[PDB]
Amino acid sequence: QPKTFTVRIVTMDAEMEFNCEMKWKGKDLFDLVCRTLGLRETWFFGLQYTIKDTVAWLKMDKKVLDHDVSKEEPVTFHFLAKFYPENAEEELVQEITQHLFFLQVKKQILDEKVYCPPEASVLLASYAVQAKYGDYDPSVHKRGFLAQEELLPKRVINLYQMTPEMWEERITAWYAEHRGRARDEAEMEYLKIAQDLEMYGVNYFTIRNKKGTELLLGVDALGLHIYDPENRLTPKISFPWNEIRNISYSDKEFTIKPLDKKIDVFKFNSSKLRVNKLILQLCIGNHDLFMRRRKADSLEVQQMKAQAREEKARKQMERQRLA
Repeated sequence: QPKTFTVRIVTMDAEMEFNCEMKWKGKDLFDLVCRTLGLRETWFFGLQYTIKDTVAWLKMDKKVLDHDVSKEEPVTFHFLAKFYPENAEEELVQEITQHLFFLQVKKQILDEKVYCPPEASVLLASYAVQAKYGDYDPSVHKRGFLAQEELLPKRVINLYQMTPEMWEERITAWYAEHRGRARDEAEMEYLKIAQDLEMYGVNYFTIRNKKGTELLLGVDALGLHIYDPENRLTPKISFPWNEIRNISYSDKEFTIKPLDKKIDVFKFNSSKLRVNKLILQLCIGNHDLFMRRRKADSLEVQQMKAQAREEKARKQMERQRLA
């Protein structure tokens, strides 16, 4: 007989309970979760618990129990995108994948984790209700239907010169134009707009230089960024993954070694053995996807993009040759 314990897996819309074996590893669990979800573009996600201070990602090598995760049943893990694509419309094939990104980012926008200007958030909110509510209908969708709904982040609505349900018009004006858009199509549209945001998909970290000046570290799909803590939108310097050769780390200091030794050598301190772990994990991660993007698609990927090419034209031929 196989002995086991229970776990809860929360997604941006679901919550699952599972029977993870005692001696099971991070990978074993993860995969179980990816399968029941029907998600195969796994490389973007990972499961995450949280102590209270530094947060963590389930390691595919260690036993799920060995991770210093709160052991009270049901053990909780949040299924989330750890990595972000440089171009969603080209890198997210599965609607499932797209969906999980759509909802996650939406929350990041709404809770103001990622800065979004007024006009944009309005456009965004307009795509969100097209996915949720479907095509517009002046009759069914009477004024006020978007009263209390959490559509724009709390900062733009507090842009005083405009009133609560006035915003409802601004959004309803766009939504009207979205007629004919599929739930998943509207979600992708939301993403296109989102990719472009200055704070989109960037991991922020607190680090300081060898002289003691407080800076900000940015780890993302594009490279390694050094920011002025008073400006999260625009980096002072940027180190693309293809421009860097190596990233050493001794004691408590990272030392970005750029290729072209004729250029430079940057360095910075940060002390928290866990964050410094996160930073590293994230580095190799973004480093490979970045590289894989540049190169030819793996059979695993090229097959997916094909399935989509065939199950799109299919829906298209059986729609025309059926009317």
